[PDB]
Amino acid sequence: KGLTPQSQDFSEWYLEVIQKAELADYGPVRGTIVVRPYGYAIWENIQQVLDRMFKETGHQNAYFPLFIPMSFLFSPELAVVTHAGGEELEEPLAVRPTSETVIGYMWSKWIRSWRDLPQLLNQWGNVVRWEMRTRPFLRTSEFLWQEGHTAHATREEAEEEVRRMLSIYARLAREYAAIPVIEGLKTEKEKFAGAVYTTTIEALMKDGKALQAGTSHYLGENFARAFDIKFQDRDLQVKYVHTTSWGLSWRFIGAIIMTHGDDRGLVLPPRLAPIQVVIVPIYKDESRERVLEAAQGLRQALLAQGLRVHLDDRDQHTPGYKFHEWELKGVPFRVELGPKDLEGGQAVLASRLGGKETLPLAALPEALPGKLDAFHEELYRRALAFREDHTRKVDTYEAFKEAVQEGFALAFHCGDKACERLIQEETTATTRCVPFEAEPEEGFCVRCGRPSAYGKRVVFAKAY
Amino acid sequence: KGLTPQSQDFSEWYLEVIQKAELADYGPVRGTIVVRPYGYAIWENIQQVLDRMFKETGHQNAYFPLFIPMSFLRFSPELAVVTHAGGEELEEPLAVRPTSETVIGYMWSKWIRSWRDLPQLLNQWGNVVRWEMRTRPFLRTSEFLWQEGHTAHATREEAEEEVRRMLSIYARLAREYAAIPVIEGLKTEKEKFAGAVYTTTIEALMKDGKALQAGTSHYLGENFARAFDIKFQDRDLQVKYVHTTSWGLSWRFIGAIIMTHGDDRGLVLPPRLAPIQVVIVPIYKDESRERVLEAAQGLRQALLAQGLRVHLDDRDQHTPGYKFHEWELKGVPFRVELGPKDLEGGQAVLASRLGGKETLPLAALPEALPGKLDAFHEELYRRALAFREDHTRKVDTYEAFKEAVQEGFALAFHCGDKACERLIQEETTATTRCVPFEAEPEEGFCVRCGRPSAYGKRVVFAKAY
RNA sequence: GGAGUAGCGCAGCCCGGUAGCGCACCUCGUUCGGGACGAGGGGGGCGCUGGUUCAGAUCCAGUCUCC
Ligand SMILES: Nc1ncnc2c1ncn2[C@@H]1O[C@H](COP(=O)(O)OP(=O)(O)OP(=O)(O)O)[C@@H](O)[C@H]1O
Ligand SMILES: Nc1ncnc2c1ncn2[C@@H]1O[C@H](COP(=O)(O)OP(=O)(O)OP(=O)(O)O)[C@@H](O)[C@H]1O
Ligand SMILES: [Zn+2]
Ligand SMILES: [Zn+2]
Repeated sequence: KGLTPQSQDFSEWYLEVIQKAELADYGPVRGTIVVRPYGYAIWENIQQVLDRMFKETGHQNAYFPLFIPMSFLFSPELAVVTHAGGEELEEPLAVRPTSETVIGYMWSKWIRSWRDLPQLLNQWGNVVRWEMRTRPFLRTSEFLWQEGHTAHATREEAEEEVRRMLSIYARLAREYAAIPVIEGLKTEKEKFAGAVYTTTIEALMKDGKALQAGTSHYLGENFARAFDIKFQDRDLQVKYVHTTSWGLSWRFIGAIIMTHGDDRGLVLPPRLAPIQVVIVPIYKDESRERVLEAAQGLRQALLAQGLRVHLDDRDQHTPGYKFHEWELKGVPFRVELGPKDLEGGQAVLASRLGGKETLPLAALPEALPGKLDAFHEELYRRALAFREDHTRKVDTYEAFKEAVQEGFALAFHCGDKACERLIQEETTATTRCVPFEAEPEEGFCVRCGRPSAYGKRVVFAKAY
Repeated sequence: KGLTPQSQDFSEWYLEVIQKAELADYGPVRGTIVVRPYGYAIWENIQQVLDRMFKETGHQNAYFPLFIPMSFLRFSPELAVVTHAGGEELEEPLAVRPTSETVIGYMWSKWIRSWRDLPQLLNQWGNVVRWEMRTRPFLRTSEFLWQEGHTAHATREEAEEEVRRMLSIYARLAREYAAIPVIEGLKTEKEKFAGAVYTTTIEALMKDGKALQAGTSHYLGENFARAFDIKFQDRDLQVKYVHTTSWGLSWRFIGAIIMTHGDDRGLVLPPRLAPIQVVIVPIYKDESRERVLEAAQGLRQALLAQGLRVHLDDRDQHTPGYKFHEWELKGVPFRVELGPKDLEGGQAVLASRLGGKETLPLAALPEALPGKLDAFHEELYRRALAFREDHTRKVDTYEAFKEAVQEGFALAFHCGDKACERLIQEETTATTRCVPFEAEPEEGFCVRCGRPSAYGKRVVFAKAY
């Protein structure tokens, strides 16, 4: 057996690594998947981090209904309940594709004065956006995510919120997933329908395609107006609130897999990996007892350092087999504990990134955290390298067509949907975002030639 | 203040306290609710506790699909059905999961091959839909959050041990965290889970006398294994079906918390699951608003340092007496009253939602609270116990029975026949709560039909939620 | 033009005989420092619907499905 190399067929690589690492499996219903323990463990760590962040910024979790009145909101990407309770529903119900509406409805009745603001809500849950074609974590009918919703008195506080969150998403990606990203602004064609504008963080997968890791929307008074959400300000004036919306789904897991995965399988970032150190004991019948005891002692010492450790006791498998399994599963470090090692009060530390090294057993606990960090740092620097190595400034549409086969294309655009739409029908590439810290440039649209829009180059790429 | 007293109309008391304490609100769709922050905070603490307990017992969370193939369930009333999706009409209509046994079975069928593949120790935190067009927050709603565990074993014994391991967890959650007393027992054939061999449960008594099923744990034998073809080759070369179990606890547990300890002043939350354990209320006047608030702010840090979940109520817009009532309504166990005066004397007033009032040095507080919170929990539980005892009654005649099922628990003898049981329910509207595990050995005659007593002990009866 | 046969990958159909092989899985022993070895085993009735036949993955007719 093996594993289709990325260069041969990335899509297959992806699908197989997901299956073999037991991250997920396919559900009986088309477009639906089953997230197995190891994969779900990753999602939990993401929840934990984001949740802490959201909390430190005054948000509070709540839980709104799965079912939304159709009238609020048959659209294609919508699953509809029509039968329920045996009889046929008066009005057909939609399975939430997002929660803005229902929350708006409730906000309408909860918000009265400026004392009811700001509204800082977050909800962890599932949503359904129909798709009969499957692709684990990247595009599925049902999927888990976190969707935040806030309501403000002023348009300024709202926008500061929109940014605050995108930065959180970015911190999650950079300091925890070691996934580099571009903080930017979607174009009119690419933004959220009901939003005024949409901010996003874009990542580059090892296959060159781009991925939207998370979005943060400024909704202005669209929903306030649509759902009548007003309040009496301090100046005794009854005005409309300004709402924002932000969300990150398990697609972020897909990003992790496609940003660091190699031909041996997964490579999970230390800060989010279910298992950080996997201990693989190595023995013969006469060594087993004493060797396993050491392993368990080591397991304790590591658990104490607050590390996430796993001891692979499975006796039905050989050391070499295990070495592979865990490399497949992306565990950052492996500790090989054999009789020779045990004899010399040492052990071997093999890094998923590459290399083995011998160290004494007692030193191991204190030394792993730092090594784990160094591990993180490396992963990130390599991803960075990869990104730069695949981002390119295109001036001639011919250069553009070439660069969007490799990765990011930094071109100019007229800011015309019609043109944008054409570039996609042609090269399939799309607008990823108008980067915020992007250098100021003025030129002419790469495909139609009309004066450059956005006063800076737009990030283009074939995306997921 | 207009909180309908429990004795006047419990149902209204319940509904209003939920509204006023901002635990939840009604959603636009019939039977659906919205869990507001404060209420959801409670659910989160429950998750936290249960999950640590599930984890220490080797379970692992996973996430299975919301949509289940109708054929798997073979439209049954309690189901919500998707028929339209993607614009076109579905080939086969999809059911919104009312529970996950089936889909997990399907998956288990393909994952399990060897005994080395068992046990399967799975748990899933999520939502499920069981249609109901009539609403009652946390007690009975169309959609609701819960935790549903599923395990697969090689032997029936390991499976049954799992079934009791979990019910005990549920019971520990109720007793050591919710301070809600409960009876660990076994449902009767009429009252068990359809697909289960047998059903274990924990039963609680609400302040209105009605009973509530806080959590269940089922032994499914080989029903699903067989239904979904879940076999494996054992150490003995023999191929066989696995033995699966199932257990679940929903946010109905919140309803239990509300109805077990709630009083006419409103909620009374058990300290171990309360989102706010201590509320600081600074009392002052402009010429002291600076020093009081300074101390209050300081005490806040001192308390957070202790890991205590505290909330400071600065709200200058409101009067002390107003805040006092709000926090008694929302159930906060303790209140610290920090006044202009007592700060120079260095003392403060600690007031417990249970009638305690004491003065203590601000310095002693941080350290003293933890133990007090414990003493609190104990008392909550003590009272609930007392209530239940005062509302449980051994009956030997069907007249006494009818009387006792108006007050609470009725400990009657039964024949063991579903027919009689369904009769007792048609007449008295009472049902079987459970056949207690630790009940005292007793033989007698069915409280209604006269025939010799089954179970070898008294069955717990009651009007239930 | 091919192909739907065990979880996965395949052969068997021409010249009908009651289903086979690799991987995986179960047993036992030997192994164990980079995916072990031997022997012994378990699991499907061949996409679906007809038909011919003593007998049908195999022959005939037809239908569905992926390239
Ligand atoms: N089908 C899907 N499967 C998984 N995650 C998704 C899916 N669609 C969107 N997401 C995630 O949900 C987040 C918020 O949803 P949003 O509506 O902003 O995205 P979207 O426009 O649906 O994205 P795309 O169309 O690129 O999938 C996205 O940033 C992404 O992480
Ligand atoms: N409609 C509901 N709303 C909230 N929680 C519920 C609801 N139905 C059941 N639960 C919770 O889910 C747990 C497991 O559900 P299960 O299918 O065993 O219940 P059930 O037999 O339908 O309940 P009951 O006996 O109360 O009708 C119950 O112990 C309870 O805590
Ligand atoms: Zn153009
Ligand atoms: Zn009887």
